Formats: sequence, C-alpha cells, structure tokens
Amino acid sequence: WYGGAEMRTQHWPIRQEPQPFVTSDVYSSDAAFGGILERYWLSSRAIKVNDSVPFHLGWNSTERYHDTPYKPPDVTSIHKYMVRRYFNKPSRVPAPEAFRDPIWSTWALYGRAVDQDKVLRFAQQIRLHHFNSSHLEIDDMYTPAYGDFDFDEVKFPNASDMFRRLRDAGFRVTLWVHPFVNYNSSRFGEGVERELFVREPTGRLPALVRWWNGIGAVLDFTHPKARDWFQGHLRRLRSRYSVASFKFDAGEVSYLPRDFSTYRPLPDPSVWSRRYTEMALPFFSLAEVRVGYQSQNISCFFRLVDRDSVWGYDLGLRSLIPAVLTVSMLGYPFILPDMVGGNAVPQRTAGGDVPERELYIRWLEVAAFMPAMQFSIPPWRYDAEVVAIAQKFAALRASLVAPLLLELAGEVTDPIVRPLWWIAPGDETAHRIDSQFLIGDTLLVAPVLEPGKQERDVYLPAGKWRSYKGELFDKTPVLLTDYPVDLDEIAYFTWA
Amino acid sequence: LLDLKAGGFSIRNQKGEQVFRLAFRSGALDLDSCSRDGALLGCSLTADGLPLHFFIQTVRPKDTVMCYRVRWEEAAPGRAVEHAMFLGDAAAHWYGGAEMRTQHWPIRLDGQQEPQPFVTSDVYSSDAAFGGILERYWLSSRAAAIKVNDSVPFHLGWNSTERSLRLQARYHDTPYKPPAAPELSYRVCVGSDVTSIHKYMVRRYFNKPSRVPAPEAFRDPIWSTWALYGRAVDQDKVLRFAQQIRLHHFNSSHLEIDDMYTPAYGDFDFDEVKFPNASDMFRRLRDAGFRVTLWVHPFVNYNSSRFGEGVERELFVREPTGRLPALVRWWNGIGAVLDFTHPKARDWFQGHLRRLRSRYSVASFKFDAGEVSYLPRDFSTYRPLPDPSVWSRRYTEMALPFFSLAEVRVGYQSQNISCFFRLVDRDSVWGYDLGLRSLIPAVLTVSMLGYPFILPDMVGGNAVPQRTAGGDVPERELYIRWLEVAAFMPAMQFSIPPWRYDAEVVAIAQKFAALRASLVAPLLLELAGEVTDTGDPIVRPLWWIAPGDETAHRIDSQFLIGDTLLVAPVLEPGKQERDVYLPAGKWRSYKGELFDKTPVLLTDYPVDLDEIAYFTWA
Ligand SMILES: *[C@@H]1O[C@H](CO[C@@H]2O[C@@H](C)[C@@H](O)[C@@H](O)[C@@H]2O)[C@@H](O[C@@H]2O[C@H](CO)[C@@H](O)[C@H](O)[C@H]2NC(C)=O)[C@H](O)[C@H]1NC(C)=O
Ligand SMILES: *[C@@H]1O[C@H](CO)[C@@H](O[C@@H]2O[C@H](CO)[C@@H](O)[C@H](O)[C@H]2NC(C)=O)[C@H](O)[C@H]1NC(C)=O
Ligand SMILES: *[C@@H]1O[C@H](CO)[C@@H](O[C@@H]2O[C@H](CO)[C@@H](O)[C@H](O)[C@H]2NC(C)=O)[C@H](O)[C@H]1NC(C)=O
Ligand SMILES: *[C@@H]1O[C@H](CO)[C@@H](O)[C@H](O)[C@H]1NC(C)=O
Ligand SMILES: *[C@@H]1O[C@H](CO)[C@@H](O)[C@H](O)[C@H]1NC(C)=O
Ligand SMILES: *[C@@H]1O[C@H](CO)[C@@H](O)[C@H](O)[C@H]1NC(C)=O
Ligand SMILES: *[C@@H]1O[C@H](CO)[C@@H](O)[C@H](O)[C@H]1NC(C)=O
Ligand SMILES: *[C@@H]1O[C@H](CO)[C@@H](O)[C@H](O)[C@H]1NC(C)=O
Ligand SMILES: OC[C@H]1NC[C@H](O)[C@@H](O)[C@H]1O
Ligand SMILES: OC[C@H]1NC[C@H](O)[C@@H](O)[C@H]1O
Repeated sequence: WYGGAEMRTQHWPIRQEPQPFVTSDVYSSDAAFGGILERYWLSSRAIKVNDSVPFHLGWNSTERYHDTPYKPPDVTSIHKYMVRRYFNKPSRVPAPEAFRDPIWSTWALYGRAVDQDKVLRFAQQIRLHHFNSSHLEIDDMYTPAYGDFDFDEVKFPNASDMFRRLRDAGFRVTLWVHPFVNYNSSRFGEGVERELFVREPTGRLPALVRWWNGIGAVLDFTHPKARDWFQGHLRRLRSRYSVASFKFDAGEVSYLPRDFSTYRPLPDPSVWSRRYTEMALPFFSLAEVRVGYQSQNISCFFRLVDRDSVWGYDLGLRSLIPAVLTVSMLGYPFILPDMVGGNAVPQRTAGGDVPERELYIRWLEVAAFMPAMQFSIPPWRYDAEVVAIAQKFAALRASLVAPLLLELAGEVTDPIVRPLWWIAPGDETAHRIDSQFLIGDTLLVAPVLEPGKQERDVYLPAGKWRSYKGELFDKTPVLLTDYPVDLDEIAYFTWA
Repeated sequence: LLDLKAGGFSIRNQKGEQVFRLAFRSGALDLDSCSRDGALLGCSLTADGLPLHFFIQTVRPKDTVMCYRVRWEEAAPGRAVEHAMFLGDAAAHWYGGAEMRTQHWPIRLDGQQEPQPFVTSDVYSSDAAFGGILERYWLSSRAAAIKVNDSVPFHLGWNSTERSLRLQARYHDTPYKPPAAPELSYRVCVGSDVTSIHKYMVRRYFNKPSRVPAPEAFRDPIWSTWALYGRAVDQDKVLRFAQQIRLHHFNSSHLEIDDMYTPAYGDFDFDEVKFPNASDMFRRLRDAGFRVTLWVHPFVNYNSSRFGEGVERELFVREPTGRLPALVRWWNGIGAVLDFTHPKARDWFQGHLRRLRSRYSVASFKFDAGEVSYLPRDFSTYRPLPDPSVWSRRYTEMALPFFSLAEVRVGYQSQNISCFFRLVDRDSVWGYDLGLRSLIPAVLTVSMLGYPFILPDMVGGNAVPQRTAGGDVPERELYIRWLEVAAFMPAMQFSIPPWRYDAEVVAIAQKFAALRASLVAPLLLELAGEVTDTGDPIVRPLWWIAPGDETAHRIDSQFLIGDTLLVAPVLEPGKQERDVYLPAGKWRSYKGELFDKTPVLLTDYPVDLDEIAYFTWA
C-alpha cells in the first residue's frame, strides 16, 4: 500500500491508538503525521476517506469528537481515476531554473548565525566553483525578532548593498518567513490590537504557542485582515530589496493550541495549513512550503520536512525515495527533497560536523534526479573530487534531467517522480522496490544508497532499456546483479 | 425538630416556629431507602431509583444551639445537585452572602438568576455577579443560619417569585475542578436569637485578624489621587494635592498615589516623564508629614518591560495544559496575571514591593483587582485550585508584610489578613446601585462576614461620567451627606476634596474630621483591639443589641459603632430631618436629650445639611 502521510521514518511500500490525522512536525516523532498528507490509500492489487470525517488514524502491525482538535459544524489506472476525482492540479509551473540549477540555502551551512559577510562569501564561493543558481535562500535568522519583517542592522549593516551585490552577480534571492509573532517582536502589540492572531476557545484574546524559536502568537490565515497584513510585509520586502519569493516555514497545526478559535470556524483544523500555503500564491514561481492539506493547486514547490545527515529511513538518504514517492502520489508533483547531505544536526550526523563524504556524494547523486535540487553545506566543504562530482551531476541534470522535468511539469496540469509500478502495474517486484524510481515514463534511476558499495542490483521491468553507457537490455524483466556504480556514478536507463 | 419529606425539609425552633424550609430541586428522596441510627438520618436512593449518599446528622454543640449537617452526593458525573432555600414570610429577614452592585439590607434579590459560580467577581458593571468579598453564609432574623460546605463546587442563583436562593453543586460550565461527582453539603444551625446564632457561626467558620492596622487609619482621612486626577496623575499634581490638604488644615493617615504612575502596567519603576524626580517628591511629602501608599495589581501587560521576565521565569497563570501563560483582559488592557500559588511569583511580587519601600520609604500598597473574574475560564496554576477563588486569598496574602496601611478589595477566607477591605468603587449617585444608600448595607454585609476593618471606598464616589448625580463631580448635598456617614465608618477616604466645592463644605468636613477624631476614632480603636478576642464586627446592625426587634431587623438607614453609639445619617436630598428609630434601653442624643420611653420612632428629628443624628447608650 501507498499514500497517507509523510512520516519521520518513511518506508515504501507503507509497512498506535488512532490519533488526529492533522499536519504535524514529525522531525522528533515517529507517531505523528507529517506536514503533507491526504486521507488516500492505494493498493498494488488495484480508498478516499470522506472530507466530512473527524478523521483519526492508528495502526496494528500484528494484523496489518472527544480529545481532538476537530470541532463539529491495474494499480496505475485506478490511481489516475482517484487522483483526477479528488486532487486538484497545479494550474502553473514554477520558474524553469528551479528544475535545472541548484538552489543554495544558508540554513545547514551557517544556522541562525547567518550574516551579511557570510551570505556574500557563500555567493562568491558559488561563483568561483562555477555553479549556476536558481536562487539564494537566506534562512533563519536575519531579523532582530521573530515577527519583525525588516532586516537586523547588527548582522546586516547594509541590506540594500548586499541585495545590489547579489543582483549584480546574477543571484535571485528568497527569504525565510513563518506564521509566528514572538512576544518580544516589535509587531506583537500590532497583532494583539488588530486581532490578527489565533484566539483561545472563547474567541476574545490571542492564544500563546511554543515553537522551536520561542513563545508568541500564530497569525489567523482565515482572517482577511491577517492575510492582507502578512502579504503587505512580503510585498514591502520585494519592493525594498527585489527579493523574488519566500520559503514558508512551519504551517503544521501541531503548533496551534489544542482548542482554539479562528475568524472563520475550522471544524477541520488542518485547513489552517491550507490557508497558510495560500500565502505562497502571489510568489508561487520560486516559493516553497513544507505542509500540504488540499494545497495541490498551489503551484509552488513542496519541501520534505528537514532530512538528517544519516543513511537510514529515519529522515536519512533511504527516506528520500519513499518520501518523494509518497508526496508525488498525493498530487504534489513539484517536490524539493530538503537539503543535499541533510541539515547536519549534532547527534544526528553520520560524521561529526558535516555528513561523511560518501553520504554527501550518494545524496547529491539521487538529488540531481529529483524535481528541485538544494545545496546548503556546499561541495567545496569537502575536496576537489566532490566539487567535480557535483559539477558532473549539475551538467547531467542540466542536459538529461531538467528538459524532462520541464516537459512533465507542463504536462501535470500525473506526478513527475513515479514509482517503478507506474509503467509495470502488474509486476510484484516493481510494487516492492524502494531504491529505484522513474522521472516520467522513460527515465529509470537506480542510485547507490549504502556505504562501501561500488555496485548494486538494478531491476528492469518489461520493455527495452538503454543504460547511460549505451547497453540495450531487451531480455526483460531482469535483475542485473552487482551492476557497477562507482562512488562518482548513478545507474540510469532510458526507454527504447 | 426537623420534618423530612420526599421533596424537601423544614426545621422548627423549640418555640415551634418554622426557621428553615428547603426544597430538593434536582430529584426527590425515596423515603423507604431512609433509616435513622440515633442523630443520623441516611437515605440510599432517589424517587427515580438512582443511588444517593444523602444524610442529615443532628448535632447539639451547646444548650442553646441545634445544628443539622446535610449531604446530598450523587453517584456519578452528569447530575448537578440543586436545593432551593426559601427565605419565608415577610417577618423573616436575611443577611450575608456577597458584596453586590445593588446592595440591600436585609438581602433582596430581584427577578430570576440561574445558579452561576459563587466566585470573586468585579460587580461594578453587573447586578448578576458576586462581589470581591463573599462567604457561603446566610443568617436569618428568626435565629437560623446556613454555612454551605467548603468542598462544594458551589453555584448560587435566586427566584424572587418564591423568594428562594438556588444552591447548586455542578462540574459542567464552571471554573471549579474536582480535587485531583457533584455534592451539595451544608450545616443549618438554630439558636435563641439572631445575634447568638451569628456569633456561634462566626466563631466556628471565620478566622479573626490577629493584628490592628495603624491607629491613624481609624482617625485621619486617607487622601487618594484616583477620583480627583484619574490616570493622568503626576508629580506636580501629587505635591499640589498634598499642599492643599495642609493649607485646608486636614490630618492625613497617608496619601495614596493611584493608577497610573508607571510607564506600563507590570513595571514597578516610576514613569520619569510624569515623575521627573520621584525621590524629591517623596522627600517633600515626608518633610510635610505625609505617609505614602502606592497602587499595585496582579497583571503584567504584553508591552511591560517585565512581561518577558514573567514568561521566562513562568510566574503567570497558565492555559489548561499548564505549559504557557494565558492572556487576560482587564480595564487597563491585555497581559498575563501573576500566579500567587507559585512561590517564585510571590517572591518576585514581594521583591518589587520591598524595593519600592527601600527606594522611596513608601509605607504600604493598595492591592487592586484580585477577583477571579479576571482569570481565564479554564486555567492552570503551580498548585491546583479546585476552588478558583482561593487565588483571591493567595493575592490578599501579599498584603501581609505591609498589613498596617494595606488595603485589598477582595476577601475569600481573607479575614485573618489584618489589613483594610475596600468596597468595590462607589458611584456618585444616591441609590442602592453603588451609591450613598448602598454604604450601610455593603459595610454591614462585609462586617457580618468577619471583615471588621472596612473602607467604604471614596467620599462622594468616583465621579464616573454617565454615573454622577451632578455632572463633573457629585452634587454638593450628596458630597456632604456622604462625608457625614463616612466620618462614622472605620476608615474615611477623600479623593475629590472638600475645597473642590466651597468654604462651607470645607468647614463641614473640618467639623466631621474633629468629631471623628474625638468621638468615633477612640471607640473604633477600642473595638478594633477587641475584634482580635471577640471576633465581633466594628460596624454593627441595630438588631445586634436588639435581636428580637423586627424594626431593628429591617433598618438600612442606621447602624451602631460597637454596642453603645447609634448613628442615623440623612441619606436623601432636600431633607433637614429624618425618622430615627431607637430600640429598647436608654439613649442620649449628641445635644444631651435622654430618650428612655423606648422603643420609639422619633419623627422628623431635625438634622440640618451640616449635621448627623447620633445617640450614646445611657
Ligand atoms: C491631627 O493629628 C494630631 C497629631 O497626631 C499625633 O501625632 C501623629 C504623628 C500620630 O502619631 C498620631 O497618632 C498622634 O496622635 C492630633 O493631635 C493629637 O491627638 C491625639 C488623640 O487623637 C492626642 O493624644 C495627642 O496628644 C495629640 N498630639 C499632638 C502632637 O497634638 C490631632 O488630634 C489630629 N486632629 C484630628 C482632627 O484628627
Ligand atoms: C421560580 O419559582 C416559582 C414559584 O415556585 C416557579 O413558578 C412555579 O413553577 C411551577 C413549575 O412546575 C408551577 O407549576 C407553579 O404553579 C409556578 N407558580 C407560579 C406562580 O409561577 C418558577 O418556575 C421558578 N422559576 C425558575 C426560573 O425556576
Ligand atoms: C488564616 O486563614 C487561612 C484561610 O482560612 C487559614 O488557611 C487554612 O489553614 C488550614 C490549616 O492550616 C489548611 O489546611 C487550609 O488549606 C488553609 N486554607 C487556605 C485556603 O489556605 C490559615 O491557617 C489561617 N492562619 C492563621 C494563623 O489563623
Ligand atoms: C525573545 O523571545 C524569546 C522567546 O520568545 C527569548 O528566548 C529571547 O530571550 C528574547 N529576545 C530578546 C531580545 O529579548
Ligand atoms: C547555466 O545557465 C545558463 C543560462 O541560462 C545555461 O545555458 C547553462 O546550461 C547553465 N549551466 C549549467 C552547468 O547547467
Ligand atoms: C463537608 O466536607 C468535608 C471535608 O471535605 C467532608 O468530609 C464532610 O463530611 C462534608 N460534610 C457534609 C455534611 O457533607
Ligand atoms: C501599552 O499599551 C497601551 C494600550 O494601548 C498604551 O497606551 C501604552 O502607552 C503602552 N505602553 C508602553 C510603554 O508601551
Ligand atoms: C533629584 O533632586 C536631588 C536634589 O535636588 C538631586 O540631587 C537629584 O540628583 C535629583 N534627581 C533627579 C532624578 O532629577
Ligand atoms: O529555523 C530554520 C529551519 N526551520 C525548519 C525548516 O524546515 C528548515 O528548512 C529551516 O527553515
Ligand atoms: O485603576 C484604578 C482603579 N481601579 C479599581 C479600584 O477599585 C479603584 O479604586 C482604582 O484604583
């Protein structure tokens, strides 16, 4: 079975007392449901839970309105029927360069301590190592307090000159934003007085929340005034600095209080997540969100919740294909699998400071074949061979992958990243495979996802496949055993 | 002496009068389930066949007092318990309960009220809610009294058609949490006379203050900036006020600087714009012989420099999950409220009070708010409060280190806190709706509940627009008549001063200050010292010395100071006389007239604008 929710430990196929099926931050929890989910499950043997339901999901591996935020008021053919019936499609395609050039993020590289000096040094190193850039994403924290939209003049003494130097060096820029106003923000009082925040149950006062950056209120995206207000500050940041778009962080209702009031009543709390994702709409072309609750027709990128610099299915390298396939199934084609190499969080890093070298390389390779590719910890943090491998995969993405992604993106208005069973719906091996995927119907990808491996088994389904080296495999289906894939290579095959 | 039927019970006294009558209103007993073992009558199910823990236990604590312990405890959640207590015929008068907005003596409750939580509320704007000072205690002129048990999730309503109080236990739609199944339980006691049974009940249930406030608080006028200047108080205005107090030759217990002297609500430091040299102001006030108290409150607004400090040190009342501060609205805006159950929040509050005394030799503090009507519906505290109003108690405890010149405006078992208790803001009107005619009822009500050191708010009221007979300030006759009755109360507080009017008003105030100093103050100090022993109030109703006298039971325009000084102020406009009731015994007027043909109603007894009628026991 396939579908349901993005999870912390993501298996494909899918593989707990029923808890609310609501948008949560699953970074620290293997119980909760991730920021992107639909009440939709698909079987390899060829269900849509009704939107009305105060829906709670549990599970029992042995056989395979109270205490809740809910208030009362062949396999390919059937999947395509269900997708067409229930999921709206994006009507627009993001910027073409987002499907070709690497995105560069300050977050994993610098953390909160990002600076004017560090942004410009990052951009210079991107140019010196001869990489294109879709855009540069300035993350947490570039403001004096969480809720202020203006740049902190201590860390950014001449924002204008930074943006001018970045523009002159051919860099598009996106800015990190979020739905919170902390109590020590210069905008908190403004928000209390204009009644822009999510309220306690009686609906008279703001309700305080805790998120990873502290304590404040959360904007009510059901309130026209709160939306106009949020949008106004985004438009001011574009006007002042020619910023292209925004990374929309949080959006999960796990950051809203248990019981809460909104301008419009939300019998389904997760519709708050939807209303937040709608803030991406005016800047969709280079926007990203990390939640999706009927957010499919928002034509921006959808980011997997923070990946850890580990190998395993627990937000690591082996989670990428399951997570991307899961999200693709739910009608979100424009997927960004977070950061190449992961976020390098201490105690959650195979390595110490940064991901071990082999992990960075293997990740880079699989990320080069995904709809959008984002570096933070850059190739030149390692050595010249890693830079060269990244240059090779940038070139290969530009010439082979990007043109195919752009065609499939235009077509969507089906997913872009497809499971093997998409073209082989009757094939039980294709049903189980988690280490391979398709881009459209014609490009099959088999990355190495383990350390100390210069080969792997590659399953080819029925029909004819041409390897990158030009080998024609037409005695299919077949398992190619110990197929050579050196550290600096990926196995891919084209339809023929 | 108790008749138990399926639908309620009645109690008689030894003379065979019905002194208590109560209807069961959430069910009936199945009497066949009842049995008597000696003094205990227990019943095990209702007339619908639902299981019940019901008993009446008779207790004879003294030769002259019969009590009845009553429990009605339902089997499970879902089932609110209601008993309707009938007040009875027109000869039965009742006293106690709560300070209310419209305060009558004896108790009169108009219209219909579904039982609402018996919790400390701000009744300035509401004739429904229960005021800042209340006890679950009602007293009858027929010498019966009821104390509702402290355990009860107690809700009080009333029904004027049958003249009943609606006593209710419930756990749905209420700030009451069960201690970590509804139960209505109470004791009814019967005595020989209303004074005897009241003194039995007071001695059993109410703690006494162990200390007396500063002697001068019982003699000299208190001067408040609030009604005179409002929020816009400043350094110039405080010193000008103090100079005028001295020039018009008035003593001062202390000067009370009210709202607002800080840059934000939650900051303890003085605002340097309005008070450019606080130190020099306090030095000039000290040199001119002025003790000073400062207005404080339990709130920290979101734009206070101390708000972040309070979030981080977790000093505030939390939302139900107990993780984050809960925001509240009060009349000065939006912030958090300090958790006075938290040792750290108390140390913190106290620290800032001690710093204000150390820095400025401030004497004490006026502790504003304290009502749980300013706490959120559902809320968490460091120690759990199954009874939310215990928060009010915990707040009043902040007065303890500075009791001598402290005032609070709430009391929830706060009796043994030996500070003054202020009536909630009086309006500059004549009527029972927080006006002149409310003073005697409100003071008598609070005195009955074990709070002897009463401050009846501000002479002339607070002069709020839309709520002032006069316009800008109270009409002249109202100010004078109020001044006169306030001169006979345990503490007297001016804000709008006599010289706002004319020289005749100043002279009247000087006369009443002199009369308070020489006649009233010496008697107040003796009775205040006596409370600590007797538990008896300072301001007493006429029936205190005349418990069998039905006229004394009904009088709301007269009161006693102790047993020996009877006071009859004029409480109406255009009157230079009033009827004065003297109970049995001998009474000597201020002019020396001996009345010994008593009881008597003295009709059209002369009391000019600048006079009060008083009589001494002879
Ligand atoms: C006005 O106050 C004076 C002075 O009060 C005395 O000193 C104060 C600092 C304080 O400690 C008071 O408690 C003192 O009594 C009053 O004059 C005194 O009156 C009392 C009795 O009330 C008498 O025993 C004292 O001997 C007097 N002391 C002096 C210095 O004269 C005066 O009574 C007050 N006037 C009014 C109208 O209250
Ligand atoms: C207030 O008390 C009155 C008097 O007991 C109630 O009115 C009576 O209600 C009963 C209900 O069964 C009627 O059968 C009586 O005949 C009524 N008599 C009169 C004169 O009204 C009234 O219901 C109570 N009000 C509330 C709000 O509970
Ligand atoms: C002052 O009055 C308070 C309020 O009644 C007393 O507090 C109670 O004391 C008992 C026994 O110490 C405790 O078990 C209760 O929990 C207290 N109640 C509350 C609400 O705090 C206090 O004991 C009195 N102190 C003195 C010295 O009389
Ligand atoms: C701002 O608020 C956060 C919590 O919301 C707190 O940790 C931090 O100390 C505050 N910063 C300042 C400048 O006060
Ligand atoms: C960089 O961008 C240019 C301009 O659009 C494009 O022709 C080229 O393919 C890109 N370079 C790489 C390495 O993909
Ligand atoms: C009153 O409450 C006490 C203490 O909770 C309880 O034990 C007692 O028995 C109650 N009295 C009645 C008459 O129910
Ligand atoms: C706090 O908010 C109130 C209400 O708007 C405002 O009048 C006051 O000046 C504010 N105080 C500070 C110091 O921010
Ligand atoms: C207040 O007055 C005294 C005496 O004039 C002076 O020495 C002190 O520094 C002044 N302080 C301020 C706050 O102006
Ligand atoms: O605090 C920054 C951090 N927050 C969580 C996001 O998922 C990350 O990409 C990054 O924006
Ligand atoms: O804001 C101050 C105001 N608040 C309510 C009090 O009861 C008044 O005396 C006065 O202190």
